[PDB]
Amino acid sequence: MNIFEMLRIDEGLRLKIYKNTEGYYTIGIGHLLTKSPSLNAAKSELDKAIGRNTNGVITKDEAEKLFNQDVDAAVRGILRNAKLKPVYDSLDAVRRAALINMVFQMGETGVAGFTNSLRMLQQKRWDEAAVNLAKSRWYNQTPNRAKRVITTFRTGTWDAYGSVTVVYQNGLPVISVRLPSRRERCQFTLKPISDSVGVFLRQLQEEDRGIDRVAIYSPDGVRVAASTGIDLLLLDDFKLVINDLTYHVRPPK
Repeated sequence: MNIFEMLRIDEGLRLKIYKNTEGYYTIGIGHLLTKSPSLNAAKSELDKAIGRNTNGVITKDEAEKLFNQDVDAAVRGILRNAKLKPVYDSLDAVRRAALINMVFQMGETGVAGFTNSLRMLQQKRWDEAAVNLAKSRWYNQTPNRAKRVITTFRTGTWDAYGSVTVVYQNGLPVISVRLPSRRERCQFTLKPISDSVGVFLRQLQEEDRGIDRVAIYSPDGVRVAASTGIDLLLLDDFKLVINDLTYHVRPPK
């Protein structure tokens, strides 16, 4: 796990302008366009960002370029800020990623305003920082996101950011999945010649009653039909969305 994978889990991929949970126009991998309720303002910002007339639609490659630019802008925002830089410098790699995640989401200025939480992080008062961060407007607005980021600060581990992997055993694909109701993964063995996407998704839901939504998408963000054979699915990478989280899956061969 690293900052790039972490943010992709949090943000997913959308190639057309959409409204985020706060009602604001967004595209790509969490690229906020504007807080104004004007779709034409969103498109104008997008066209500047991409360098062409997009009409509200971009390619995966354009989304990824924008994402890399936004991660770089977040890190630069930290390093140039007198309140964020010494906190960042003091933190281990995992907690640094949590701070970058915050800055990516809410901007340099918003995060620099968390004076007390920043002091607590600087002083390695992790439980206190976690308690204090949860009292914020940020947490109130996007609590599932903020819980994951707070867990990362509290523990200095990737406990909130799991992974989905595929390994062949006895000639069959075994898919290990982070489910929302348990910390340790569960493994699913599938029959490629007869099981479908929909079969797999139904097994996930049978396993964890805390799953409210599950779906599979192509690497370009296009929904994969339930009838699709697992053999066909495993010919390429895919995304497995479980509740609010988007996991990238890389099958071997």
